[PDB]
Amino acid sequence: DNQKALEEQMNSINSVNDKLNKGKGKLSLSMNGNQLKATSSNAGYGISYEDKNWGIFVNGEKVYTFNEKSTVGNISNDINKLNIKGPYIEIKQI
Repeated sequence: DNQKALEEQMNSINSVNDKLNKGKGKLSLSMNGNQLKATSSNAGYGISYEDKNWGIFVNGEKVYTFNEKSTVGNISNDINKLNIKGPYIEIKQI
């Protein structure tokens, strides 16, 4: 697996946006030490009208499941509660 999560600090946490960032609505995530930062662009919209199952895996532990069915806006409202902190976070679709 990712021993040091070096690759995670390269593309990973940037590309995680690239799945979420599609059109109608999109999601963006960042960190600040032990801080979690999510943003939905277009403020409330979802992908379009499709279904997607997602997760966030701390060392291979899916701590949260969101669906692009849910507007990535309303989802980032959730990302504020869930407050996804380290370590090793794998945010991707499943």
